[PDB]
Amino acid sequence: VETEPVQGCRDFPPEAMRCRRHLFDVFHATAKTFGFEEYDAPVLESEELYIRKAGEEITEQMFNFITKGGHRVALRPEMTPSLARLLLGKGRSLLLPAKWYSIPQCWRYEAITRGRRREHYQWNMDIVGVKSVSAEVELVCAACWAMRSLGLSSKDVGIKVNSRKVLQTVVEQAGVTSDKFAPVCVIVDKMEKIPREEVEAQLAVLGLEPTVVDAITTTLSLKSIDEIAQRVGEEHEAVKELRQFFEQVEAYGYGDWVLFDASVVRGLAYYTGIVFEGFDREGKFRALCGGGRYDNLLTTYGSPTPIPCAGFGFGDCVIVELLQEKRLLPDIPHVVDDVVIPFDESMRPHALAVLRRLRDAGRSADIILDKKKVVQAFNYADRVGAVRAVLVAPEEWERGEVQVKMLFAVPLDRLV
Amino acid sequence: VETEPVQGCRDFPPEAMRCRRHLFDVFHATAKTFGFEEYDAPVLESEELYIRKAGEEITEQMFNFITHRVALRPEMTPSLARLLLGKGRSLLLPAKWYSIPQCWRYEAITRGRRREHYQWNMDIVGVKSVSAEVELVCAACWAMRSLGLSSKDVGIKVNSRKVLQTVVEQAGVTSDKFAPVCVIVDKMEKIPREEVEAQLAVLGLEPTVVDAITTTLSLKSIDEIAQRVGEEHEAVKELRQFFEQVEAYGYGDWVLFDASVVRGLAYYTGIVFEGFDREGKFRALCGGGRYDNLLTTYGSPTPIPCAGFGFGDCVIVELLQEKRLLPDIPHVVDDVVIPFDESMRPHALAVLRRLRDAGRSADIILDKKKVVQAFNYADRVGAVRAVLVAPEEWERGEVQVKMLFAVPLDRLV
Ligand SMILES: Nc1ncnc2c1ncn2[C@@H]1O[C@H](COP(=O)([O-])OC(=O)[C@@H]([NH3+])Cc2c[nH]cn2)[C@@H](O)[C@H]1O
Ligand SMILES: Nc1ncnc2c1ncn2[C@@H]1O[C@H](COP(=O)([O-])OC(=O)[C@@H]([NH3+])Cc2c[nH]cn2)[C@@H](O)[C@H]1O
Ligand SMILES: [Cl-]
Repeated sequence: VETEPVQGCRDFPPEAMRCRRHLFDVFHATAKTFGFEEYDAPVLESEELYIRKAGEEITEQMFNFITKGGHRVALRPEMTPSLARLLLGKGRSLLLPAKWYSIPQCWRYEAITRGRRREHYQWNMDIVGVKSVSAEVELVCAACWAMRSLGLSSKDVGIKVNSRKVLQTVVEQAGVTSDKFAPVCVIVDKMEKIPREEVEAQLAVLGLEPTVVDAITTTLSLKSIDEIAQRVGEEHEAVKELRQFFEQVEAYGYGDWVLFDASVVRGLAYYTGIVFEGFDREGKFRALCGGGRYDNLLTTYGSPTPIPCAGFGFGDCVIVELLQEKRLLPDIPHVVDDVVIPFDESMRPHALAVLRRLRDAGRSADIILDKKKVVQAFNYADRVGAVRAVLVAPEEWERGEVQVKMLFAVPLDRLV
Repeated sequence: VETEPVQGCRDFPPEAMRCRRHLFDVFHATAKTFGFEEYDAPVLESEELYIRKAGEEITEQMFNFITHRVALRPEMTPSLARLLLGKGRSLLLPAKWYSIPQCWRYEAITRGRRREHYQWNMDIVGVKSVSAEVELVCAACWAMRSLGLSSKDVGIKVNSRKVLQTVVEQAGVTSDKFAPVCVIVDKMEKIPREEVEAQLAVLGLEPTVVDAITTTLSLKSIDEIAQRVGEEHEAVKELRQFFEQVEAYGYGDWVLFDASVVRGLAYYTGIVFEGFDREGKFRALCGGGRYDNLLTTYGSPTPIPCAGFGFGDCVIVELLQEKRLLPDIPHVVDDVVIPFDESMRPHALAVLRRLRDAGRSADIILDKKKVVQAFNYADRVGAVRAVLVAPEEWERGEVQVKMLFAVPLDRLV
């Protein structure tokens, strides 16, 4: 007798489902406008695929189980690995650069509320085979367009930007093997989420000294690009890469949308370079979206030659919270072009004839299926939001006509 | 280093993915043309939901596990019923709901029955008469016709479980054993007569009642139905209406009566149907039927008539590929913006925005590459136009356009 859905999952009845479609049309449209090709993988993947274990939180937050037949498995918590699989699968036949997108469902055994439910759809845009920041620029501009398309602006939403190289330098400059670095990126991401002493505690636990911990704290708090230059020199990849990224987005004309934020690092250990996170200016919700460059990952899965990648994920939850707070998700109710009312059931076969004729003429149309009275029919027309009620009565039908109410006798040739 | 997908699942790279979109787009268009509303549930559901156990094959063919315990859906209908009942008193009827959910059966992989599949579900809820089924069956047809098929390629076989339900009820077996008989009897297509008859004797039934069933299944036409059960009978007059109404709608040649059709799912109550290719090459294209009692079974305080069908994304494709109706249509994009050298990049971007604003689909060379390479890229991604942004021209407020001379920035669109 049980009606509620599993755990923190969402049901999508028509009313809700429309909102989703509205949201998706946009992603697709934006992809197309930006020239991305759609792909998809199976939601269920091999457990083996997600073996990185870089101190992350995603490894245990897994819907994993065993089929017996074939080997053990898990429902995907992110698309990227599944992309990498498909890419590498394509092998020598893979033509580059490639620009691929997808709107896959994703499963994290996570903490339900607020806007981080146990299942979520995630719009992935990825550029593969592009070395320069030209990629990230495009990608970030793609998120913006989408949002702008949804009815947002730079004043509602921002995108914070940074490069992990800045950090990667600082660490490499003190005496710790890149060994412990990715874990530091996991730790350091928590600075937004929790207080400084507990981050600094976990970094001391990873073995690091206090004086190196200090350096990290400082870097994270660095105010601008100009200021980056002074801790690492204007002659430096990270520096000139950001300046290009920023000059290019300003050129494309989304200047107000982005800004530098030294704090941004991301919680996934395969990012190599530039990284970004979409946020609402008021600072109400978790990240709208997040992404960055991941050059080495494809080598990690075993590409005989390393393949640069950048790309982001864009959730379907937080974004909606924001649109609903900005009253940009007005329910647009179901409509249909025509409702065909058989006068009595003897007219039904003629009604059908008429219905076919409209559906052929490319109309969207509906027909009263059970025997019901004339009022009820009109009532139905109103419920389903019909633009027009075509009543098929006999007196008229014999004269080769039907009745039409808009929401007088019309012959068929003048109907459609 | 592992590239292949899990078990009998399909990867969908862009090339394949397009074929899917082409299919789904028809599914959606047809729905809309027929006035269905789209819905979706989570692919993962409670194990509890699929507890019927009417001698079926679907109960063990399950991707079940524990997190309460759960399983990945093998059919949408239960999940629909859940949502419907969930809506409660707020549910407005009749309702016409559709969806294209993925589904997971721990089944037998080849040929056209892979371990995962998408399934287009159309369901009418709250309609007593065959008017529903008619609509539903016409909906499948439209889709197919939309895909480029015809009555000569594909048929839809039709029948009513009441015909059988009578015959059994008329011999002395409780409805108790009936649904199991429908499971057994469905296998007649798939396997030989003696093994069906064996399993029915195993369900307890006599030989003389087994005979009656064999006979009913083989009944040639509706006229003939009349003679074993009277013209005055629900099943008989229901079919005659169904058939007269489809003929009216103008899909006469698409359907036909076949006494053998019963379906392998135990919740069907009345009319049932199955889509097939006339040549008899592949498993059922699609299948459905009326299921009035199911909603009471999940606990509706008043029974709610339903009909609806599922329409797989696998078999159908096998057929379209055999009829050469799935020509690969390769990716294309309106424009490719080539910065002459990297110094023009920021202007190139300016131009790219201007096109994307004008509603064009456009692309831009992202890495530094030579002029030829650019044009080569243009060809690869199938561009209709190459907008080279060179400096001599840019200063005069223009760009170079090659179609696959010099043009002013306001006249690219
Ligand atoms: N529990 C959740 N509930 C609702 N929304 C959620 C949830 N988790 C993630 N998201 C959406 O995905 C974005 C973060 O994805 P990610 O970067 O953590 O995972 C990725 O896939 C990264 N690999 C990004 C990426 C894609 N391609 C390259 N990098 C968030 O902004 C959020 O909107
Ligand atoms: N392994 C497979 N490979 C390819 N195609 C497959 C596979 N399994 C199922 N299908 C598709 O769905 C139909 C069979 O499922 P069904 O109709 O028996 O169960 C149902 O889904 C019921 N819920 C039908 C229904 C819905 N509403 C009322 N009745 C086939 O006609 C085919 O189109
Ligand atoms: Cl879709």
